[PDB]
Amino acid sequence: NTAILAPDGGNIGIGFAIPSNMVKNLTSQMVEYGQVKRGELGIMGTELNSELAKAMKVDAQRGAFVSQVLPNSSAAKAGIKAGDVITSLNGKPISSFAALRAQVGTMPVGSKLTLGLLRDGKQVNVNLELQQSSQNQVDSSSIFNGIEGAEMSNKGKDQGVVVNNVKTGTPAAQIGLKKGDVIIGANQQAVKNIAELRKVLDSKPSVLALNIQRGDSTIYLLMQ
Amino acid sequence: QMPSLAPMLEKVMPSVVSINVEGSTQKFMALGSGVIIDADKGYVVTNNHVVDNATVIKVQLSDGRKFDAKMVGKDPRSDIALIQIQNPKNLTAIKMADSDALRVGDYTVAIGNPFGLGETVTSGIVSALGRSGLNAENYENFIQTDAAINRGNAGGALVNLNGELIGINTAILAPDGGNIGIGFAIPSNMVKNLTSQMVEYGQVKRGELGIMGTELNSELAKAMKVDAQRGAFVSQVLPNSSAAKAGIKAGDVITSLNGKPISSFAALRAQVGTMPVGSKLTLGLLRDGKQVNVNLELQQSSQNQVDSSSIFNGIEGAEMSNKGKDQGVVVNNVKTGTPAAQIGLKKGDVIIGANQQAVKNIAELRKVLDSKPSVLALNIQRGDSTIYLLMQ
Amino acid sequence: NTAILAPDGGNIGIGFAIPSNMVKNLTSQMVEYGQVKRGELGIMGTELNSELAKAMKVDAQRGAFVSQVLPNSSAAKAGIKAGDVITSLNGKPISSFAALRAQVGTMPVGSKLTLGLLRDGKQVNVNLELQQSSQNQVDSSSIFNGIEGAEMSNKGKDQGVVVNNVKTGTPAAQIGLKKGDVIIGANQQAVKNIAELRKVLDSKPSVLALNIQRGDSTIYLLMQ
Repeated sequence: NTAILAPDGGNIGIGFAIPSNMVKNLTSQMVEYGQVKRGELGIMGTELNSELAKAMKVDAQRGAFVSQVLPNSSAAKAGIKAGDVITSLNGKPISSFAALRAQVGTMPVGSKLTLGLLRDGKQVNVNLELQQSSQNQVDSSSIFNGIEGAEMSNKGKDQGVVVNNVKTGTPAAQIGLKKGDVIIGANQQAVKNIAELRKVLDSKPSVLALNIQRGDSTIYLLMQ
Repeated sequence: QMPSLAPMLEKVMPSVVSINVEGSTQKFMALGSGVIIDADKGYVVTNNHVVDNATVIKVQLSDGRKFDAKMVGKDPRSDIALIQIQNPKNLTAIKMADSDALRVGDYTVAIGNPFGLGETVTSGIVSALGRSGLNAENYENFIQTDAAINRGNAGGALVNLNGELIGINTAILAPDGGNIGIGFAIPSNMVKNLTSQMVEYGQVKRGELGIMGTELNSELAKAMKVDAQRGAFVSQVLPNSSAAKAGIKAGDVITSLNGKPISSFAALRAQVGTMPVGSKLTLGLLRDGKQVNVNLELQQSSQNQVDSSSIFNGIEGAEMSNKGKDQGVVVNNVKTGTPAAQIGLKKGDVIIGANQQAVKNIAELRKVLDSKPSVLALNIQRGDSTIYLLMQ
Repeated sequence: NTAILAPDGGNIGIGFAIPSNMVKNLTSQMVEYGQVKRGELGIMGTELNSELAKAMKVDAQRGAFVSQVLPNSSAAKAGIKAGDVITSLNGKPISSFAALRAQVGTMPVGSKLTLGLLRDGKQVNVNLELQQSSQNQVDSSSIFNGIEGAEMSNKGKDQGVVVNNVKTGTPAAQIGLKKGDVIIGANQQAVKNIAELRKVLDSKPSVLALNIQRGDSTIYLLMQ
């Protein structure tokens, strides 16, 4: 259970809950890495309402309308063309674009799926492989609790935490935290990903000794 | 192996629809629900307060499809309006249940569009029968339910476990516009009468018994020495009324309508106030401790209905209504500064056609207007003369 | 009839009308394309008054004085040099520069004409072929009626509408309209030029589904 439509903070008969299949994906991911590695198909879309369906001559009042596919994206390689209507994900019919998004947006990079297409009145079946992305996640604040600054995320296999983009007046960058750094350990403990990093911080040291790598050099950032 | 309303709902949901309205009286948008009553013709029932004063009404099915609908009937007193989907294709109608057989302990599921979120189904039980008093001038014999009902739900369905329609959700007691466990719906037997009437005429031809009454409470029953704490107390019968001819005398307690016991005066009113002129009914009386059975024939009336505004949408002025058999629309009473009378509309006129089309009653008249001409050429009859009133 | 010199909006005996030969050109063009494809000679000019004619030693008190010809322009190739006086277009004497402009500015790209020149007291006759141009025409507002934004125009043969230059805060660019786009269809109808595009819009759809091409990709822009 997550939220409720409700004027005057009082239940009115309308409540919402994230379905369990999403919890089972998003969750297992977190267990094994500390964050969710988001995969994308690489298509731009929009809800396929009845009006747009007339303009586009498609017998379907619901589904995901493909506005355009990105170059060198999974969808591109699979053969999805703009002006396509996605109507089903893995056998399952697709309520709308929002669901389709939430569905794959919950799957891990590399998952093998199959989309049900509808181009020019003809049914279509394609096989895709979720790929990388540019997911805006885990900010230096979600792991440091208060240290505004560059965003962070895992890196390749368990290769350590990477600092995405450092702002400017953000406290994190105010301790030598520069974008491009790769936290590979902390307080004499190896950091393969965000989970482990949060483990060292869990013990609550007085001084956090970050062992990051800038270019071809090993350096150390201190904290308190 | 798990009990569920799913199976019944898979069949019934296509029958319910969401309604979007655009009007003016100042521009406004409103939203509610409706129930498909006849698949072939695309008739959709709904609260009159949802589509009232609407310049444009669009119906959206559960599958996504959108259609445009035009009005065909609307009765403010009972709050039931009947619209019709233009170009109905592959619809599902709901089958109606007999609301007189509902009992308080019964289960109910309500279907509709709360806050435009979409087709929402919520459930509960019949909390009470015969509630009335919300708006003392209207006809009300509401079914009360605790299935969640909020804004958007009006015009939606209230069905029993078998999927049959028992009512149309209309209103909710509720401080701070939020459901609290108390919702009301017009029972289905009323919808089936008020509705069929509208289909065949454009308005409801109201019949009256011709008696003055009041709720028969315990106090009045002592003063009047009657063993009954509920029922309709006859204050006086009108001269030359149906009740008069039947033999009903003042100081009578009506206790049953057609075999069915009568909760109160309000119900009795709502019951017959929903039947068409000429219907044959039988009342259960109680005069001076003795039971009585009488046969009545609902007669004419002076029902204040269909104003020149409900058919012209904005043309204030004289009220209108059918006339005898399909003889055309009659203009009841023209006001003074009302726009309608400001185009030559005088009381006593009998619109017998429009734009070279015959007008037998309000339905047909609303048909010519439906096409939306630039100039409406009314062919009315004043006294022994045929005249023409122009509009734009 | 187009306009009238007249103080206090009341006819005074002076009215103006576009001549018919212009209407016959500008009009036929519009019929076959939706806009007028403007051709230019590529010369800079000015009215040749009596004063300038003395300074320039030319026996002529009226005509078009060539200030300079543009490089690689029709006039350039034809042999027109600056300091030239154009005195006639296709046999017809030329009242002034303004007329000369209006004359050719009304002819379609590719028209074959011949100019009467006057360089250093000697008469001259040259043959020209109106060429392309940079004509500022049809704005995204003349076809969308209210959609401020990039200007548009035909493209080559019936190849579709091209979006000239998108501004910034203009509503058109506020729907994904970027300069360089080539509207090649709308609502499942092919758009060869502005006329056809205005045909789809004529039916007045609820949602306009533009099928444009950005670089080597086909995309779709939605409207309402």
